[PDB]
Amino acid sequence: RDPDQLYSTLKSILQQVKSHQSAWPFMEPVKRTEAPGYYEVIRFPMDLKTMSERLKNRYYVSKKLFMADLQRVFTNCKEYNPPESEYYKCANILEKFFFSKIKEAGLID
Amino acid sequence: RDPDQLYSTLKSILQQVKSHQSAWPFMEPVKRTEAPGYYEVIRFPMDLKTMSERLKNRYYVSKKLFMADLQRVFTNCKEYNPPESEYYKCANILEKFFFSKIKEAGLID
Ligand SMILES: Cc1cc(=O)n(C)c2cc(NS(C)(=O)=O)ccc12
Ligand SMILES: Cc1cc(=O)n(C)c2cc(NS(C)(=O)=O)ccc12
Repeated sequence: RDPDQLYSTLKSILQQVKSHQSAWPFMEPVKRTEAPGYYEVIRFPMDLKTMSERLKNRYYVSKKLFMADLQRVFTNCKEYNPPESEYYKCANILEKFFFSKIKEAGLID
Repeated sequence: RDPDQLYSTLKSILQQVKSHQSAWPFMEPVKRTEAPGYYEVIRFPMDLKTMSERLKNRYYVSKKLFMADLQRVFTNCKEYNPPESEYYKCANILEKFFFSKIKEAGLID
């Protein structure tokens, strides 16, 4: 199906991103205990669990919307963290992986 | 000087980004001749010359608008190019630099 081909492709892509070694910082909403003041600085939090739910809730009706949420995961991380932190490093490694999977899927608007 | 402090800060930041060694791929619009199918995949092209113009035209009335344009330069490049390409490398080097200058200016809280 035309909306169900999108769903399948995104579910595949998201699952692969989630299984990647460098995804571990981004699997759930940042915990206050782990990052006090994070939620005062970061206005639009995002994480892969929230993305999983959004996907199951049929929110990702286009490539644009999926891309923006995943990209926000990376840009939040780069805004909050210093450039040579492990968190920043993971974000760029996983972003590379992300873009290779997007392209591998022939994913388009 | 409340809108003109913003202008000054942005002009400084943009100039520094433009003077950086790794900015050379992003100084003018991607040419169709030099990149096949680029404009089919990349929906919102952006570059530092267009940003210079937008700045000179008083388009950047907020930090948000400036951030989005410059971020898009990087994310366009990373979506389109393979991860070990010189273009992708430049993008991450210059993105690091960018986030350091933004933070240095107190332009993210
Ligand atoms: C400190 C910190 C920054 C950050 O950008 N992320 C994504 C984190 C993730 C963490 N893991 S978790 C269990 O809160 O999702 C812990 C600390 C950070
Ligand atoms: C193919 C290509 C990709 C890219 O991301 N950028 C920024 C380019 C820049 C180029 N230089 S220019 C002078 O056309 O803007 C040429 C090709 C590419």
